[PDB]
Formats: sequence, structure tokens, C-alpha cells
Amino acid sequence: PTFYRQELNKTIWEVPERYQNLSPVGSGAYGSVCAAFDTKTGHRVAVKKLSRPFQSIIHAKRTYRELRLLKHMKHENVIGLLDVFTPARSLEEFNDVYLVTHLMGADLNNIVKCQKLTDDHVQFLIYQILRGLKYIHSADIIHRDLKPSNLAVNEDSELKILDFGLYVATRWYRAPEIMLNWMHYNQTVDIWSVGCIMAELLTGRTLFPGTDHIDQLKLILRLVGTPGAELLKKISSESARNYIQSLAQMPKMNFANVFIGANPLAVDLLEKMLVLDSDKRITAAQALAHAYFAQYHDPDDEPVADPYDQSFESRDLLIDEWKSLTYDEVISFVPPPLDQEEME
Ligand SMILES: Nc1nccc(-c2c(-c3ccc(F)cc3)ncn2C2CCNCC2)n1
Ligand SMILES: O=C(Nc1cccc(N2C(=O)C=CC2=O)c1)c1ccco1
Ligand SMILES: [Ca+2]
Ligand SMILES: [Ca+2]
Ligand SMILES: [Ca+2]
Repeated sequence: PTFYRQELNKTIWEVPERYQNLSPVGSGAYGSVCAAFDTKTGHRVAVKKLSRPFQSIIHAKRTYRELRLLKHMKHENVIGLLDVFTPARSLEEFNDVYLVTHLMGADLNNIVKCQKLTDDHVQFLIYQILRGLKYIHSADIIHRDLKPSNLAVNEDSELKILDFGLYVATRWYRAPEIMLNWMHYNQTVDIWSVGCIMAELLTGRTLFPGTDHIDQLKLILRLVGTPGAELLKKISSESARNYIQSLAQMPKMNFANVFIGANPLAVDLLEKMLVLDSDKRITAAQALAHAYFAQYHDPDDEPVADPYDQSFESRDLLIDEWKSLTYDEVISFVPPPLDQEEME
């Protein structure tokens, strides 16, 4: 293919002539993104140019990790790949990686900001998050930083999870075990985040808008109640345990008294997601069966993922080895069919 060059976000992009009318739509993890028109299919796409993908061993393995992950993700509520390209003609010239996915116009913050969402609409949005999480969790992939800005949404409220499995970030949606560096955690860290997101969609305001990690913890404990000693088991730092143990004891609030006017089924689901005991937190697959989603739930259309080989994560390789592995993954990529779905 013929490539052309265009300066976007103060840097040269070099893209196949197939992709036209590039225009910037913001940064993503380790890269920046442009909307484009795919002249082969007439579809709108988003093209991410990775930032300095092989500048260091950190960047190089992160590039490989992201390409491997995105090549594996094949789910309607998870960002996956339509294309991956490089202007390089050989491994020796290889220094740039571009990832292509279907264009999504907004993030979840664009949906709830200026709109009082109906409960039926909130159900649909949360249902889609949970369907995507069931899929990624089934491949032993955790998001760990799920939040509205990591949920891409289009003009019909269809949603996809992105930046999973990988500047001052919001911590308002992070699971307590992540935010506070507890020693062990499971996939349900992401379910805490869903509870935080769902709460905000129902009330129109942030559930735990803490100014720092201690203020955020205090806000969390005010809702869910002081935890037992067994939860201290998870916290390495004695200073942190002593502090938490020293706090005045707070009762758990009845969520029906907090989310006044909400669908009682929404309140019940929130009670099952927003628990400190991550081993008692509802899983994505269990949440999909909850009656709150009755009008959307369809077990035939809530698939799991093919097994995902993450053995590379434990390996230290040289930069050029990660670069060569990445090049191999670029060259071996097989574009999916344009239409991969059939009537039920
Ligand atoms: N507009 C849009 N549409 C789809 C995805 C993205 C996208 C990507 C991304 C990831 C992989 C890929 F192959 C191509 C693009 N990374 C961050 N974003 C965000 C850009 C600003 N916030 C919303 C999504 N942006
Ligand atoms: O007080 C607020 N929201 C709120 C608080 C508590 C409850 C509900 N709520 C439900 O949970 C469902 C409908 C509804 O109004 C909404 C608020 C938002 C912006 C400024 O103040
Ligand atoms: Ca269906
Ligand atoms: Ca069916
Ligand atoms: Ca079809």
C-alpha cells in the first residue's frame, strides 16, 4: 500500500492511503488516537499511534503486551482490532505501531453528564460493562483501573471496555484493595468499579469523591461500614492497619436510604458489588444473571474468551527481542470479517 504523512498532535503520522480524513480524538494508554474513514469498507475507525513503542524495555514489553491483548479480544463490548500496521518495510526499519478499531464517539462521561438517564438505559450501560468483564475475566485478564473514561461509547449507547490488562489519574472508581496496595486481590476489583460507576449513573454525582487516599477510604467506610479484623489480614503496612483499626466504628448504611428513588433491583445489585470483602463480591457472570438486567440478559450471547497465554509476562527479554516478537504479531495479524454476527 501507498502511505502518506500527516502532522497530527504535533507529530508525523504515516498511514496507508486506505485511511483518510484523520483527525485527533484524544490520547489513549501509551499513544494518541485519530478518527479516520476506512475507504475499503466505508466504516469509521479509530487509529492509535503508539508513543515511542521501543524507546525502552518498559515501552517495548508494553507494546507487545497491548498488541497481544488486543489481537485476542473478540467481543462486542471489548475493544479489539480491525487492523494493525507499520510504515516499516522490514524489522530493521520497525519503530512505529498503529492499531485500528471501530470508531466510538465518546466515553461514559459524555453519556451521564448532561442527561438524566432512565433506569432502562442505566441497565443497558451496566449490562454491557458486565458482559465485557465476564469475557476478559474468563481469560484471566483484569482491568484494575475501570472508570468512565475507560468505557468507550458510541451514539447509540453501545459500549466497549478499553485500556484493560495494562499524568494524574482519577482514583474515585478504584477498588479499595488496588488503591491501598493490599497484598492479594481477584478479578472482582473491577466489580467494585462497576458499582461506583452504576451509583453515579443513578444519582448524577460521584459516589466516593475523595481528595486523597485517606479521605477516599473514609468516604467508602461511611457507606459500607467498618470492616472486621479479618480484612486487616490483607494489608502489609502496620501504619496503615493501625490507622484503619483506630478509626471510630461506622455502621453500614442501608443502600435503600442512600439511593433514594432508585429501582429496588438496582439497590440490591449495588449492595452485592460495593462490599469490601472481595471474596464476597459478586462476579461479572453472577451479576449478568441478576434480575436488574432481566430485559437484556441472554445466556446465548454472553460468551467467554479463548484461553490466553500470558506466560510472556514473567519473562525479561532484550528490547530487540520484544521488538521482533511485536513485528511478528503485526505481520501475522488476520483482519476479522466485516460482518461476524448472525441473527439469534
Ligand atoms: N474514539 C475512539 N474510538 C475507539 C477507540 C478509541 C481509543 C483508543 C484506541 C485503542 C485501540 C485502538 F486500536 C484504537 C483506538 N484508545 C483510547 N481511545 C479513547 C480516546 C479518548 N477517550 C475515548 C476512547 N477512541
Ligand atoms: O443528590 C444528588 N443525587 C442523588 C442522591 C441520592 C439519590 C439520588 N437518586 C437515586 O439514587 C435514584 C434517583 C435519584 O434521584 C440522587 C445530586 C446529584 C447532583 C447534585 O446532587
Ligand atoms: Ca439476544
Ligand atoms: Ca438464543
Ligand atoms: Ca450479520
